[PDB]
Amino acid sequence: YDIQAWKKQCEELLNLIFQCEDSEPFRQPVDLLEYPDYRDIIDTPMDFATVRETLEAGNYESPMELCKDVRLIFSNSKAYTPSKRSRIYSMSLRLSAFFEEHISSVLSDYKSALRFHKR
Ligand SMILES: CNc1ccccc1S(C)(=O)=O
Repeated sequence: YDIQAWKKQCEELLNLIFQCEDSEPFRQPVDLLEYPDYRDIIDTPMDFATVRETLEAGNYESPMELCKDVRLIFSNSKAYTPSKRSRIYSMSLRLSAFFEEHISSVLSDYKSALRFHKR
């Protein structure tokens, strides 16, 4: 019932994601010189360094907010891809499956801890 435990759990999951070769295209903001039309397609850029820095700054109040930003990395990739079999899109699908498999318990434990706090 530790209400604060999600933060270190999210730090550890971000570390695993940065160790994954599939996270390479998503570790830093998309290069606007290489993809000059990116901001025409994508309203809210997001990347894993921005997520990690937001967490370390103490600017997430809950793991749901961190989830929303990570899911935005994956939806931006889906929105930009010219095809459903593109290399970078396919890397984002595998990384998304890995992230969802691991964030499930972090979200459940946090929500359970908050319910216990208000019992
Ligand atoms: C070729 N680049 C690509 C393809 C599909 C999805 C995302 C990207 S991006 C601009 O985020 O690197």
